[PDB]
Amino acid sequence: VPTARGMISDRSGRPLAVSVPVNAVWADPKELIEQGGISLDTRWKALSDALEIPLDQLATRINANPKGRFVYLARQVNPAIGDYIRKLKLPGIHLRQESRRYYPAGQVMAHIIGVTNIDGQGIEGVEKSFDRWLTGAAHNLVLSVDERLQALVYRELNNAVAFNKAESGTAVLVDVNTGEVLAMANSPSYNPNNLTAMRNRAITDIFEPGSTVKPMVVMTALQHGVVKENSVLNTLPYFVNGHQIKDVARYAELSVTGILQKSSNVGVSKLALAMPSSALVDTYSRFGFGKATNLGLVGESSGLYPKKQRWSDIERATFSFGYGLMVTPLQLARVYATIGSMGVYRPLSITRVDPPVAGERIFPEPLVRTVVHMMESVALPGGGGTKAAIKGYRIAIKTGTAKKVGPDGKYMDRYLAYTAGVAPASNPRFALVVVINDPQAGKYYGGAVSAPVFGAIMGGVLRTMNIEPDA
Ligand SMILES: *C(=O)[C@@H](NC(=O)[C@@H](C(=O)O)c1ccccc1)[C@@H]1N[C@@H](C(=O)O)C(C)(C)S1
Repeated sequence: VPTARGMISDRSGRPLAVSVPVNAVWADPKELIEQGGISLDTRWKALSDALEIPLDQLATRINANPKGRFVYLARQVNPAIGDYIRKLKLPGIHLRQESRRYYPAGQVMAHIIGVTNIDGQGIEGVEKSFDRWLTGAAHNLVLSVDERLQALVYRELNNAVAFNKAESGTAVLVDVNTGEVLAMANSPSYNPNNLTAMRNRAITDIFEPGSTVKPMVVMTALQHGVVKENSVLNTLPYFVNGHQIKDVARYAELSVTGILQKSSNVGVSKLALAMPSSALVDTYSRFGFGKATNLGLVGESSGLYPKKQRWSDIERATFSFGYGLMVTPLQLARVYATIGSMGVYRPLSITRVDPPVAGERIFPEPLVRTVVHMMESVALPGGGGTKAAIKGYRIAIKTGTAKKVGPDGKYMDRYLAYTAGVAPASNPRFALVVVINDPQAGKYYGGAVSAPVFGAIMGGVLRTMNIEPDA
């Protein structure tokens, strides 16, 4: 007896979850199979044709849960069809009027909203997370998400995940000033409306962040007076505990700007090791690695973050290019939302907030702005994320290509294609993260696979949200 629930809408009042009164068709599979099941009787073919579901499909549906007391055949059917199925007098076949939890945004919001079980209780996402609030007593819900921006985000992600024959992808878009989650999409998705991964990868996948950490390494080293903006480091291959740190793009020297521009592993390893192990552990913590995101969603992880007090020199180095910790995509979005605010760590929410929103200062504004300005180099010529460049706007991004660690702690030649960043870089409004998990179609670098998807998404965002261009 599934009854009407409160309405879930986006930040502007666009419906995403609506309770609609319908006549639905269900089978009592136990009662159906005892009463002779799907026999040679011609009324069964009359049902199939009327439901537009061939017999094989219909037999499968009922044989799945043989002693079950409920399986949907149609969530929705017009009186005409519903009256004709009733008049067939098929034992185990039932019409009943109910409320259909209908999702007008479909597979696009699926992971955020979730679905309900047969009885009508939320079992995933917001639908579960706010189930009591919604059920009646019964309350409408106004999410922080924007349907136009979720549509743009998901469409660019889904496409790119298909083109690159990737295991999955996730894109998170965060308001720099409010901490609101404007978009949160995953590919692959599912259709929550039909009879037919369902976990929100953005809060459940925990990944090694890889080279996306490097903007925080540069920040720490500046504060610790280890280097100055215009400093130049020897970036030649060298040894750390008998392991070789070498760069992909071979460069003899590199400025601090150059280290983020070229993505220098040697560069950031030398910055880490000119400081105590605790420094990068404090800054990543300050930026919210190893900390709950607190959105109340089911399976929401805080990842794995080191609390060891005695690091090896190779561990310190690998931590400077994002190995030794596991973070959710949402956790990474908040890092870039904090970079974007120029060092103001704000809490996340999936519900519309009344601005302003208080934040905690973790780095001094001009320190962060200098490093944001350095990050403009990555999408400018000479940089590794030029493919993310947006016409008429300045952007502060960092690419990443993380080696994927296996069940047994050992690294595979399978990759997480990363692009994270902030825009416009004059006055950031939007933090965006894009991770493609295990691209298998040829190119695998973040700069080659995720950079372009970042560009496409951030472009539409800036234009949808009517943001004054930047150069
Ligand atoms: C950060 O992600 C860096 N990548 C690596 O450390 C490196 C590795 O983990 O062994 C690597 C992975 C894949 C191919 C080559 C090397 C640096 N930044 C990356 C990026 O921004 O795309 C690279 C690949 C340029 S190196």
